[PDB]
Amino acid sequence: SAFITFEGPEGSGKTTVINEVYHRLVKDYDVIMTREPGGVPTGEEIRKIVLEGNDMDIRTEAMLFAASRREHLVLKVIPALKEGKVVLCDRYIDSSLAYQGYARGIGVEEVRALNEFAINGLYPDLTIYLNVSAEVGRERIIKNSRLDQEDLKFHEKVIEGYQEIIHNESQRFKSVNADQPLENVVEDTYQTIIKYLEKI
Amino acid sequence: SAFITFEGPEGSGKTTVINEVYHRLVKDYDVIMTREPGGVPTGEEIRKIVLEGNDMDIRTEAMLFAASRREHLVLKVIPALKEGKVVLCDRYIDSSLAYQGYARGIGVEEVRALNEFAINGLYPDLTIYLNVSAEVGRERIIKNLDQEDLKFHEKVIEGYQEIIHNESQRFKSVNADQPLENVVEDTYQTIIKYLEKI
Ligand SMILES: CCNc1cc([C@@H](c2ccccc2)N2CCC[C@H](n3cc(C)c(=O)[nH]c3=O)C2)cc(Oc2cccc(Cl)c2)c1C(=O)O
Ligand SMILES: CCNc1cc([C@@H](c2ccccc2)N2CCC[C@H](n3cc(C)c(=O)[nH]c3=O)C2)cc(Oc2cccc(Cl)c2)c1C(=O)O
Repeated sequence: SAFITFEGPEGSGKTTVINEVYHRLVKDYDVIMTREPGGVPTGEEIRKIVLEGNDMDIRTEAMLFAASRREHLVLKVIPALKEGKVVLCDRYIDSSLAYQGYARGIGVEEVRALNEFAINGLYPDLTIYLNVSAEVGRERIIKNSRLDQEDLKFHEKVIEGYQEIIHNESQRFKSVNADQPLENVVEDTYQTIIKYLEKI
Repeated sequence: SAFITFEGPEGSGKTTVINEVYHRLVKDYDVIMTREPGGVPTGEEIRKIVLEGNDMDIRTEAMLFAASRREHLVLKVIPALKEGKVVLCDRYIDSSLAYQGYARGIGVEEVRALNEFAINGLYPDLTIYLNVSAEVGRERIIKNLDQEDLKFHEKVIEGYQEIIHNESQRFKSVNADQPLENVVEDTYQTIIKYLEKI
């Protein structure tokens, strides 16, 4: 079994990459694609509170992302890992660290303490970081629409946040150059994963 | 002016909601409510071809919905927006994306390329998504199903969820699992809040 998380800002090609990697890995492995809350009832109820919130306090929001993370981990991820599955998870702890911790300014160490209470030692076996520059990311976000200064600044802070998290911690982390055309990003991600799965 | 579209599967209370919301807004706004083809002659002739179709190829069907969309947009919507009106439109691009693109399996990106040729940059200012769960939706449809109908209804909802997930900025999701009185109220409030910001 393997617990593989995918991290990156919007515009990193993360959705395309997970889907294409899934379609290739399924040939050889019993693989599932998931994201939080991922259909888990309590997590779905938490997701409704977050989405229906009117100017919700950022710490309450962080605690709800963490509660949805736990429910998804306990009721979906852990049972799949027990069945010997390869679990491809779109966003995990590092998303809370980059978004709530860094970009929203709660503090990375504070959001880490919160999320370590939530995951209780269950860190990913491997984390794919889709390393996109703000500029390439911006262009992909514009393309995927129909950006204002606040959106551009928030996108930059998320990227700065991811750079800081990787700078301080890098073992499970494997950074893929997401500035490349998506065909190459998919190939490098697939190769990185196969290399890991073949080391058992 | 404002171009407001309404989207959702059957069983979302969309007909009731748009009709009741239009009845309220018509007291305080220069607003019109329409749907495709909306009486536009070319659109009406296209509608007859779609409705009289015997196992029509899904891509032909998508092109006819997009041709009806253009005629209605050009002859009805654009002139009203030029007069400074609020235009309430029941189903637009997102219906083609969810039904032809996702549920029928042509592909969302392919149906989007087709519809972007049809709308030529005229995306809605605001799209109200009547967010109903498959289960509540099913019950409303029965009140107003075989395995194929149930599966198609679920796919349409999955389709809408995917479109909103990838393009969340344009949409305002209203909880359509609520009694229709509350769905109408939340939609009305969402619209008035938007119109008062510009
Ligand atoms: C366009 C995608 N649609 C959605 C968009 C968002 C959005 C957001 C942030 C704050 C407040 C409201 C909405 N935002 C988008 C980039 C990544 C970000 N994000 C993710 C993770 C995993 C995290 O830990 N921290 C964090 O900031 C979540 C939140 C969403 O709902 C969730 C998701 C997971 C769990 C729950 Cl409880 C609720 C959804 C959704 O429709 O599922
Ligand atoms: C009982 C409701 N009556 C009607 C029901 C339908 C029906 C359908 C689908 C496929 C084949 C045959 C009938 N279906 C109902 C759910 C939404 C769906 N739908 C909508 C839009 C806007 C889209 O883009 N794609 C899509 O799948 C249309 C099509 C209709 O005719 C139209 C409407 C707009 C334009 C034209 Cl050309 C023709 C009508 C009608 O009486 O007007």
